[PDB]
Amino acid sequence: GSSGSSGPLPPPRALTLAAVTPRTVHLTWQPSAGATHYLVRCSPASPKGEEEEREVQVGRPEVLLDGLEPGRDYEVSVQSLRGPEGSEARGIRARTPTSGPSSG
Repeated sequence: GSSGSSGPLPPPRALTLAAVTPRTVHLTWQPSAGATHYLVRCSPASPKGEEEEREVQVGRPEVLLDGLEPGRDYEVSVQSLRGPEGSEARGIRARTPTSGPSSG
């Protein structure tokens, strides 16, 4: 629990998947105390791919990556940015099902 003081910058720990879509991925975490924004780094869990990792900044602890592939693992690391320095790196293991015809 949070003793109840404004000083340290605790990173996101309450990382949970709000919804699992084979076309998009939605995530939601707990807000940080002090930070003004969060850095979202979307990187592929597999070494296969040309396009490098994506880096965007969101104002809310909830981010949705539109345009994805079914049955593909992703790596999203969230960080509580306040200004000069941010919080520790805390990401979750993305995952999406497979739509269409299922051949065994």
